[PDB]
Amino acid sequence: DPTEAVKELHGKILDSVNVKRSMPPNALLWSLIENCRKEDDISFLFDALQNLRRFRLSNLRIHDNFNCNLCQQVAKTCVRVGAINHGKRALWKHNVHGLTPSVASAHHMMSYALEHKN
RNA sequence: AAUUGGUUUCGCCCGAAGCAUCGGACCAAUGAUCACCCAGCACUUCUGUGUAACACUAGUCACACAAAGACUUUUGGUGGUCUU
Ligand SMILES: [Mg+2]
Repeated sequence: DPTEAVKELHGKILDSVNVKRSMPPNALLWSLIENCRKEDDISFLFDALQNLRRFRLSNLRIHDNFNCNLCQQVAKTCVRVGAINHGKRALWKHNVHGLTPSVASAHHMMSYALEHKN
């Protein structure tokens, strides 16, 4: 059901976060979010988004969340894919993925809703 | 005449488990010291993407860009050495 480009990225940084015990460089996380097409990869992106939040504090002792521009780009990834239920989770104040709510995410949701006419 | 069993002690042969002492051996971990790889805090962008004025639709600032950069410094890994 998912795509191979996001699957082979996903298992790669899961192998890095669980076996090598070093955090993966953010370039491949970004190339994971740039390659999402169908409905059935954003849950694997959420699994990665959860594992990285775990590892950043667990090993590297990093307390803050993912940053605001990353919130906008994961919002635009999910809303261009079309999963509205997964996209609206990006504005949640209490989430396991560390997605700080912002305004640009709601702007992207309202832009898609403008195009979709709901 | 011959004959059967003990019990104690001493000299030789072999050496179960064990404690002791050496020896290679970086065996398996731990500590130290080198390097190498990500990432973070400071930063600079002619880089893309959003907020807010204005200007008629372009500019100007605020941001995070991780998108790079290059000295530092830290967290975690990796690979060598300690008269091991
Ligand atoms: Mg013996």
